[PDB]
Amino acid sequence: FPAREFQRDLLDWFARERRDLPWRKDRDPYKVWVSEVMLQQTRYETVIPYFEQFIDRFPTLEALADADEDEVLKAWEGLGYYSRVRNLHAAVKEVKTRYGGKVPDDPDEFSRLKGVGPYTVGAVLSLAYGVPEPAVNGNVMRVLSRLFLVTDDIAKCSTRKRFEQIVREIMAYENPGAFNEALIELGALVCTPRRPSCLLCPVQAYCQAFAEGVAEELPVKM
DNA sequence: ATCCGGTGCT
DNA sequence: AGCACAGGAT
Ligand code: SF4
Ligand SMILES: [Ca+2]
Ligand SMILES: [Ca+2]
Repeated sequence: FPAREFQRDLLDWFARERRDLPWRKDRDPYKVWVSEVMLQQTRYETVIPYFEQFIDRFPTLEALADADEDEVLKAWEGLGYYSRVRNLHAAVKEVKTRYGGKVPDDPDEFSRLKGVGPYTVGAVLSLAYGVPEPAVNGNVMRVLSRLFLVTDDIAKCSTRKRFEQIVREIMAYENPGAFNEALIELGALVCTPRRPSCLLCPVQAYCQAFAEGVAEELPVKM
């Protein structure tokens, strides 16, 4: 697989099209982490006002940790999934007491926190710290299942481990953050659930599902 | 190594 | 009412 050329074409694309969303203003692990929790449940158009107001109320991780839960829940009002923000609250309290207020940059450590799974680990540590971990969410599973014609149930751990391995193989290690972002952005903008925009896709030349005319049938879920 | 749940949509 | 989504789940 021509990894170097693929990276070129994907990142050249991403440099052109990258959206300057609010959570892309800096590489604060705390802000990145908050945006990822919000975006796991809710579309980005809705997330935009909530994120800006949440951070305004809680500018730092210690600010969040120090807040009463009632305050946290009120800030979350409208997003739903209240138990997810309670878990976020718990996790940042642990970060403050145990990790001196700094989001741990070791994957195994960060993963030990309540609510923090493989995607959240990879997304935060690669976007904020440049740690070359995969950040495989639904978008990325869709993109990769198409590029490499993966027909296995994406609900399975074995399928997700295969996606991770693919990423570790093809990742641009000179910038794992931009690489992971670009895969996610591709799935947001171009390689969409229905009717992906293959005629405008920067990595069309590499895509097995397009070559086989079966993009719309991917990913497989059961 | 999952399979669960809160949510939106219909 | 049933269904799809989307990640973490221990
Ligand atoms: S060519 Fe079509 S299916 Fe293949 S990656 Fe690009 S958008 Fe997705
Ligand atoms: Ca974990
Ligand atoms: Ca099974």
